[PDB]
Amino acid sequence: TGSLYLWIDAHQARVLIGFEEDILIVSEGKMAPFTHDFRKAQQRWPAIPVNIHSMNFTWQAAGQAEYFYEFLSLRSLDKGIMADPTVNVPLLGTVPHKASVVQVGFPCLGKQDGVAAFEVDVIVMNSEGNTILKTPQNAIFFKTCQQAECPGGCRNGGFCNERRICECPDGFHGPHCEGT
Amino acid sequence: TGSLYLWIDAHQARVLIGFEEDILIVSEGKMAPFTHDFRKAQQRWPAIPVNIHSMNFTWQAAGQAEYFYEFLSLRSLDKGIMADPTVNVPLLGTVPHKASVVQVGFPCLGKQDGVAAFEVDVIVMNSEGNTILKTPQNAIFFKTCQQAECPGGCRNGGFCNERRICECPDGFHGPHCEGT
Ligand SMILES: CCCCCCCCCCCCCCCC(=O)OC[C@H](COP(=O)([O-])OCC[N+](C)(C)C)OC(=O)CCCCCCCCCCCCCCC
Ligand SMILES: CCCCCCCCCCCCCCCC(=O)OC[C@H](COP(=O)([O-])OCC[N+](C)(C)C)OC(=O)CCCCCCCCCCCCCCC
Ligand SMILES: *[C@@H]1O[C@H](CO)[C@@H](O)[C@H](O)[C@H]1NC(C)=O
Ligand SMILES: *[C@@H]1O[C@H](CO)[C@@H](O)[C@H](O)[C@H]1NC(C)=O
Ligand SMILES: [Ca+2]
Ligand SMILES: [Ca+2]
Repeated sequence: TGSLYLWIDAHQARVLIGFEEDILIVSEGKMAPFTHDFRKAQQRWPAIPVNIHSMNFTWQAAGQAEYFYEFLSLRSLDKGIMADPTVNVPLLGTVPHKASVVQVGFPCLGKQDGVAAFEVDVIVMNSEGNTILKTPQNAIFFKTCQQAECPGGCRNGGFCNERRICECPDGFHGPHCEGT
Repeated sequence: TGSLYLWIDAHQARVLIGFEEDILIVSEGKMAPFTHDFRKAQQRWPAIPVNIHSMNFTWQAAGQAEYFYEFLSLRSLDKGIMADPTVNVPLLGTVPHKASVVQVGFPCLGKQDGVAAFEVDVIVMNSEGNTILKTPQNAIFFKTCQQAECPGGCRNGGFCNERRICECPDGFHGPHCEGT
């Protein structure tokens, strides 16, 4: 009956876990079997690696019925390791009829090495306002962060970010914050 | 007898104090009269303004004799306000025969509003190794710093620098740290 789909594309799944196959999360508005026993499923998930700064999810409401998504919580539980996870979409919106990519960003601050715990609480509502899908209650996700080490180091009180670029202050630019 | 000159060019003097005249500091290897009573002179100097991120000094050893300069201390006494002052020259070098510009940088961190105290201790030595000129002993300089306020603010745990640019982390770019 249902028309809702949520999945990780074959390409994104390959960079993440090594297998170039679509990972189905929701098919025809029903959670995939692996997500039924969430705690068993989660214990097979390693922390997101340092080389992964963001993850692409694909979703669609493939029918004539309208669906509404809402990001209730985008929260880092280790703010000194990683800032709040981000989404490249409005927090409340319609699930698109055309399959579209939602990028979840994992902003490691670059000040500390470590594993940051975080939440991505999202609900899907039908046109009656009822919640029909949602992140499993109390779900925790993990991201591995590394301390930034820029080539040569950032001068003029500049800090190195996790993309190996110098974060330069007042009238200071260049690869190591030298120019004016 | 002396050949050493140090001064602030007319243009730099205009943006700094409002008067488009060269400010002579050292002429023919002799400190300018105003620098004799350093404490009286210093009390007429306001903290460097927020709109000034760096200052240009011009120097030359206009004769055949060689002179050597050495920056002994480039230190901020308020590290949380401003990082250590910088120079765009090697710390030990020869004073050029051709008049050349030395840029002293004042790197306000953008985290705090306030006045930062700092030191610029430099000596000039002749070819016998004797110090013939130097910053007056225990000299303190001041720079006004402002807390950075980027238009819209820096997302993804990014910080705003004092040149109103977003300092973006891991796989995050753009005007407010949004893109990947
Ligand atoms: C748009 C983003 C939404 C969704 C936002 C919530 C999650 C976003 C958080 C980002 C962090 C998640 C990454 C987890 C870390 C990781 O390494 O993932 C491991 C697995 C690798 O996949 P795997 O080892 O194969 O697991 C599946 C195996 N099968 C079943 C295919 C045989 O990858 C996975 O197993 C997939 C993990 C996704 C499971 C989360 C389920 C929550 C879904 C909420 C559904 C309700 C609302 C949406 C409905 C349209
Ligand atoms: C290359 C950088 C070196 C030099 C590095 C040391 C200093 C660098 C520190 C940066 C901060 C200094 C800025 C001071 C803040 C300020 O607002 O400056 C105010 C004055 C404005 O100028 P003014 O009000 O006219 O003062 C002179 C008035 N007259 C005499 C012309 C009538 O501007 C001035 O009065 C000029 C201030 C410079 C006085 C410092 C004297 C120390 C000189 C050391 C000499 C020894 C070694 C070099 C010899 C070649
Ligand atoms: C994620 O999706 C964006 C959107 O086009 C794409 O540019 C990027 O290459 C994708 N990344 C992966 C690992 O598939
Ligand atoms: C300082 O000197 C540099 C070197 O060319 C010049 O580009 C800059 O415009 C000068 N600034 C002032 C205020 O004179
Ligand atoms: Ca660094
Ligand atoms: Ca800001």
